[PDB]
Amino acid sequence: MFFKEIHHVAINASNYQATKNFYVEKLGFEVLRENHRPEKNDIKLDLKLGSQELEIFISDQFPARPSYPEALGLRHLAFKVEHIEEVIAFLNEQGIETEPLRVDDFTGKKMTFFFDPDGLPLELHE
Amino acid sequence: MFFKEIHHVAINASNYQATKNFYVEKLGFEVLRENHRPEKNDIKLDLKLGSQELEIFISDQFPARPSYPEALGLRHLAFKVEHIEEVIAFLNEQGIETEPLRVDDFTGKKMTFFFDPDGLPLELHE
Repeated sequence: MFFKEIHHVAINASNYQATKNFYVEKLGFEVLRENHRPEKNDIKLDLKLGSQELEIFISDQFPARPSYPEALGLRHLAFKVEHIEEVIAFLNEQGIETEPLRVDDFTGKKMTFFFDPDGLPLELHE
Repeated sequence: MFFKEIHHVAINASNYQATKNFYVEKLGFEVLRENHRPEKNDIKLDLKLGSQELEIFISDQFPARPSYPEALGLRHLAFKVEHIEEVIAFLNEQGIETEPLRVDDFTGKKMTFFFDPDGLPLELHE
């Protein structure tokens, strides 16, 4: 059982104000810590919602997330929701677009995607 | 509280046997589902450990994970451990190399990284 528990997921983002507007203001993560790493040269923003932790490294040095084809490594992060329509409505009201609703090919449960300011796919799944 | 709970994290991997050897056999994830998507053309492997779910898309179409610099998007996945030395020993015994142990710059807790077969950074953090 060494690998049963996630400490955090880390994300690379391009712009500080975009990151606060999206993750903190809209998604409702709270700031745990914020520190500027002069050497690196970035901002490290740790965010908490519930027992979940999200670590965001912010820098204009990162090129675009590969697509068509996507690259090896982490692809997307999915959130479990109780009733997907209300979450979609909430996001749309905040100016966050969502893909049309569909069902999972192998499970039959509702799902869709929205995207962070740098185009990171974020899934909603019932 | 819409975004408080992770349904899963998705990973792109290059090789099927490498993926089973690493995630299932060594890390101890169990197979939840496995399906071949002819259209796509990949294998979708869903894995479960505890309440955690990991979705792995396996295909030789994905190019290398960007580094130097890393790209925008998901960067790494971190596991919470109780006593890091034993987890490191376990990994090393399974032929999985770990970076030298250090402490987190802002928290003082022990951490290190190991890497999946395609070079995805995976963190251990106390």
